[PDB]
Amino acid sequence: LNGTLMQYFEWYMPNDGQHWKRLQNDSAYLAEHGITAVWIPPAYKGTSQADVGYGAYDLYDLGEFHQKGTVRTKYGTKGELQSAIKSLHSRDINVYGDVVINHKGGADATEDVTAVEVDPADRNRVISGEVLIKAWTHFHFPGRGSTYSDFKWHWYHFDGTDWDESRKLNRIYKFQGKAWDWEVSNEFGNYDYLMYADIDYDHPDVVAEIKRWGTWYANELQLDGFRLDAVKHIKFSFLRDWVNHVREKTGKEMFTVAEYWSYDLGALENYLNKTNFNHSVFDVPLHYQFHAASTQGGGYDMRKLLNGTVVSKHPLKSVTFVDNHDTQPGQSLESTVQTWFKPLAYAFILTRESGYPQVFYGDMYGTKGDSQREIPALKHKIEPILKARKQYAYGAQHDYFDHHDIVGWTREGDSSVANSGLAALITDGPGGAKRMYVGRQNAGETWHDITGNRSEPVVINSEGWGEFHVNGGSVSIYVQR
Ligand SMILES: [Ca+2]
Ligand SMILES: [Ca+2]
Ligand SMILES: [Ca+2]
Ligand code: NA
Repeated sequence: LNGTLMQYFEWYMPNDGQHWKRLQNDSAYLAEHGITAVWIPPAYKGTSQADVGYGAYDLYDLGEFHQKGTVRTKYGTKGELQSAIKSLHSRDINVYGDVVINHKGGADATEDVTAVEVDPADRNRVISGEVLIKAWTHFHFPGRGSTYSDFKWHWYHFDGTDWDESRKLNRIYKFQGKAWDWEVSNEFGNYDYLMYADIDYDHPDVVAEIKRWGTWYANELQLDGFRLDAVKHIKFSFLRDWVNHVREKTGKEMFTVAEYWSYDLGALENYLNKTNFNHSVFDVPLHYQFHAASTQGGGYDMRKLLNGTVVSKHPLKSVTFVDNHDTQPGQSLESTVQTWFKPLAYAFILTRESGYPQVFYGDMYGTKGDSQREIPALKHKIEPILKARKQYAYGAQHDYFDHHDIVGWTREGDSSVANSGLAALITDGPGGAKRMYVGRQNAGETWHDITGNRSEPVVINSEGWGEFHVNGGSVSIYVQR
């Protein structure tokens, strides 16, 4: 059975505390369409109730304690989340929790700290003498106390910050005696620092504490895996060790995928090598190819889709996706795949043999931002493709990328899955036909377009070939009638 992941959130969902209840109500629907795992947004207390979750204030407050002016997180309470997870597990759906450990935001109080300013363009370069600043670095968790963990954070557990409260100044400050971690992205010289208070992974106590929390988090929510946030800003060797640690302590597989945001395949391959391939990464390069194809009105050379992607070289270490919360309208990395091309992009990630595909909540149900270009609900267009993956995308694959517009691939089917096998065609330009091999064992079968875009069926000839058609700027996926 093919595995399919779903990112279960988008950036602009309402702050109504009903999200965990929604996820629970959706478990039957997800199982029906072949979703086998869900990645949920950060479940711990952020800087305020409305925090999407990346501010990460208290990793041990899963919407359980009265802190930051609220008990629940934006998504609901700990009990509601546990109930949703139980519902998903009852239907054999795995749950991956988001892990935000690059920084900590929303400190309870400031501390006087001696620091120096560094060059934003080259953080290895100090551009000032020592200065006494007031930094938001004291975390004592007034509403939780010592429940679950007595660890308290201070300035010396961090490498730096971007704000001096005493002068109300936004500059990148590195604390006295600290050094940016390595290895991390070399963008801007050293990209250890991103935002809020940056965790110092050179600190022994911090290393031990984040590992301990990881195990606690997995056990408390009975997680099956993780999605790692902003890894290009976190010491690579630490991430490698953290993943191994949690797997060792829980004794579970703990599938893990990391968000290393880079357009460059080279940087992604370096990260994989440095973490000894013990976890996967999102295929960011492929997302940008989809965006480019969708915005070039047919001028994109579709043959490029087979090269320069993580999945092309590391088929078992890539999580493929079309859009996500970073790329949706209104966000800093906005690069949304245009609606007309979106079904074609989904066919590419859902019916091909390599990669672990991920469906976006925003693409299924629409995004709720305030722009005039929000993503509309496309679940009606994606559901047929999810069915194709669940029931038909099995067996040997054959690729036909011999044209700048019309490209396709087939899956011969596998005898262990009744009536499996398919032929997919997509085109970013004018429609047409392509003769493709689907396996001599399918000779004589009548296949039809499960998307409903084409009404005429195709009969497989004696030598296992079929002449398949596709409409302009569209997708057709043929399966046995
Ligand atoms: Ca450090
Ligand atoms: Ca960092
Ligand atoms: Ca083209
Ligand atoms: Na650091």
